[PDB]
Amino acid sequence: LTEQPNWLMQRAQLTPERIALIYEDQTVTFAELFAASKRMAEQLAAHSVRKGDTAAILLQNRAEMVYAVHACFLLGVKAVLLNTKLSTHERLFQLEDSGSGFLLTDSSFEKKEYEHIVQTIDVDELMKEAAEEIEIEAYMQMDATATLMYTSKPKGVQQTFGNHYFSAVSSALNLGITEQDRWLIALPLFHISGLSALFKSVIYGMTVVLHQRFSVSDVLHSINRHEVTMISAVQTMLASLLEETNRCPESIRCILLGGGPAPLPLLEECREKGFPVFQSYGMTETCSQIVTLSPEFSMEKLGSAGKPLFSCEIKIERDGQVCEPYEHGEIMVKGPNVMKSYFNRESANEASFQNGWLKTGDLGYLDNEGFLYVLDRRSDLIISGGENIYPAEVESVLLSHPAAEAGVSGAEDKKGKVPHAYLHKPVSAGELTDYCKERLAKYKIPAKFFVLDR
Amino acid sequence: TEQPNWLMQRAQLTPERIALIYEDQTVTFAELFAASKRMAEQLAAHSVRKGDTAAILLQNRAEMVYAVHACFLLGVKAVLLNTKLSTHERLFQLEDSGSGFLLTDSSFEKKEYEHIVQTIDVDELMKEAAEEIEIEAYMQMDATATLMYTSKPKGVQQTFGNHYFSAVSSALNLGITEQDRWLIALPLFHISGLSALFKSVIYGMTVVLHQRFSVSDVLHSINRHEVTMISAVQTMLASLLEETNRCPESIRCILLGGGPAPLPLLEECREKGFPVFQSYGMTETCSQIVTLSPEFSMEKLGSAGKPLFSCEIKIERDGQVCEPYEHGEIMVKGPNVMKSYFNRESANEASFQNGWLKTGDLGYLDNEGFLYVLDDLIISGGENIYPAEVESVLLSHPAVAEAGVSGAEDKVPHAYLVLHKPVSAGELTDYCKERLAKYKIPAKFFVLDRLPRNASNKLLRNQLKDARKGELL
Ligand SMILES: [Ca+2]
Repeated sequence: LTEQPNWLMQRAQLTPERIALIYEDQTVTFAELFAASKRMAEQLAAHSVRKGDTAAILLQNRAEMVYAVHACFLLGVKAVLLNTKLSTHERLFQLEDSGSGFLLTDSSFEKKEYEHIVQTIDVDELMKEAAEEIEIEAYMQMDATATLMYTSKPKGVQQTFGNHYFSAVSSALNLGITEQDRWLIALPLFHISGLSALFKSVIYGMTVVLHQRFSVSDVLHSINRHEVTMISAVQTMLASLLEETNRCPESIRCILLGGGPAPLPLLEECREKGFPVFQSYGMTETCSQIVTLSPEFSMEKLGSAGKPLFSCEIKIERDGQVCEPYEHGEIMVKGPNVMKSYFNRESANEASFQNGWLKTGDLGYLDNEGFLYVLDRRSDLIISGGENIYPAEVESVLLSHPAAEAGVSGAEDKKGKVPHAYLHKPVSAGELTDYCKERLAKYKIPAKFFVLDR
Repeated sequence: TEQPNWLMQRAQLTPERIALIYEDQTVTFAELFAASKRMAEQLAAHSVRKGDTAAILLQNRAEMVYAVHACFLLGVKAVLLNTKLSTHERLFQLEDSGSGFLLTDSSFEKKEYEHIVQTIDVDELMKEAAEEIEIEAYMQMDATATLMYTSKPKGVQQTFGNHYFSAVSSALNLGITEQDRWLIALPLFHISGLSALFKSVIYGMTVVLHQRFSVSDVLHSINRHEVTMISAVQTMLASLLEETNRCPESIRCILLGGGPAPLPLLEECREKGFPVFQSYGMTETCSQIVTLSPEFSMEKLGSAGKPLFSCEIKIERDGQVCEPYEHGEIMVKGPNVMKSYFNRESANEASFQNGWLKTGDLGYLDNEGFLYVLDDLIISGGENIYPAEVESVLLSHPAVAEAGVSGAEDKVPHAYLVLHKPVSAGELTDYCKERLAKYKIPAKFFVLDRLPRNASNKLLRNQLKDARKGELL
């Protein structure tokens, strides 16, 4: 159990003419995908890219981005997926820290700004080059780093082939899988939600319908035209889908919702329109979701992330002791999808792992049936009169008020700390206080309110 | 390295889903966990401990499912015994497996094993009070979960990892949905039946369990319980065909065991709408390792299909890979392939080659990568030598009354003869040289008083070497 046949290679052998990828006006079969990825690997090799090297990728959602990721695997190269939305400065830090020798990008980015720290390669230019055929890496080592993905000083998450494989399988056991399934991705492939779908695609033999960005009209048209059954969304995406439909598209059986709990109004709308929304919890460190909540529980387990996927585990601890149901503590996770360690962060690794468990940095609790409730980041915790104040919970309450457009709460000095709130239309301190008192324990109610422009 | 115990986690995730339907009684995953934990507690009370080995001798019933899971929860290796085996065969496997216990019921004669093992009656056992224990919450992926004997029989060590990957790989191949229900009417002590129990807890899928195959009872069950998958052997399938005009409409997959099936069976299945997935695998692979979709059944006669995901097959002769349609030894590799035979280092050394397992069958691939299994006995060579062809030539000699040939390492053929009259090795060699390709000529000649044959009078070539004598020099 140390190595597997390269997923794309085996998938192309098993079902060569099934569709791997739909992008714009293009359909790519698994045979075509393997061929394109092998070709690109040959071209990279001609640019002196070698087994054991590290290559970064800076691209928008494109077919070529999918080729490049798979080409890296076929060469035995670690792929560093870079966030397009960061500053060049931040990008340079990750290039240095990751030890990347190469940057795979295109002319829509400022290539010259990177040419001093890595060999910068334009993918469109590269694909037109001649190159000698090579022998590809026909096996994936399960414990080898496949991708490196930075947190947000950022830490590089080492995601192994094993991690990605077990994420895909556990998700399949949770959601079910059939030959008719097709997954629509309109979020960035450099984030683990999008990236993981590429791996599900070759492992399941499942088509990915790839969009460069989210446009609700384009997505609805694509769902109907390309028989989409699954889709990953954030809340603003789900809100727009709901707004533009009379009912859920008949083919959609799973909407995988990231970005935390859905508000009750949104879930009630999903119920009426038949949107099968799976809420979830996960992170870069767990190679996408590790906990999910089925649609049938969405009303009765309001605010819950759900239960762990098969093979994965969660627990709640406080000072190294395990908590009772409903008792608050740090969320810790364990499973074959969980990262082994951060790249070159000895102290971070030492602090983050306890006996094969990863500490998430999140606080939460389990109910008597084992459903997870995520409360806030441990680091944002505010202590008032010995009681815990979770700013995120207070901010969420305030945000649910029609008019607050934005909200942040911080600890203010007092004699030990009290919550202050920093916030569409005018509203009195009295009205806000009444509102919060209904929804929050007395010590969590903001002592003072401030209105700002942003 | 480790996973949470599958039944424990399944009971935590979906407690109210139905795990087992047996004689129309329903058992939820939560109930299955409770029963298995209680049985484990009752077993510990009878001095069963982590690291022990316990044999199970039962017909299909809910209690047999409890017994397998109870063993896992105690950290006990489970030996699943073929109930059709004779008393002496059972005795051999109990001793060879290192079993300390035998879990059975009053339908078997437990007393005749008590000189080898402590015997436990499962029905008496389940009535008993017993102190609660802490179960083994984790399954070690590399640890032996079950021991299952081949047809000397060899004990196949099947790890938790093996069973897990077999289950996951089959799901990737066949698909899985919350509506699926899998009917099992063949023995749970065979790997096809046993593997359904692990699919059950890992997928969270209902198994409809029959004590035995009765065709009318199985048809009624398929209709009543909306069965979508079923495991069968050829005799089973033939009976289903005879009792229907069209396949029951809920069935989406009939997983047929035992390798490629005969054309007339396949043709009638197609006509009647039976979706037969052919397959090939073994105890050593923890169930199927290749499968063939129904739409290929008539067009790829003799094929068992393509490898499950993560799994590999190759055709080899003398370490050389074979071209398409070229015959060679079928060899397999994957996370579902067994650890090793238990306490049988000779068989391990003979069966494995650079990490691949030799199946002992010959086959070939077509152009599209589909595996065909040939219906033997032969030696290579590195060409082919049918011992029967060499034996036929030797037999035709006037001084030779009987001949047997087997492979030896000098890989060459050796001959074993019963003679009417004396004849020299030189003469026999030349006699063969005139009638046979040069790599088919026996390198050594032995003169025996008789040749070993089985009850059907077939020559047992594997026994010739040990019987060697009267070498012609
Ligand atoms: Ca003769």
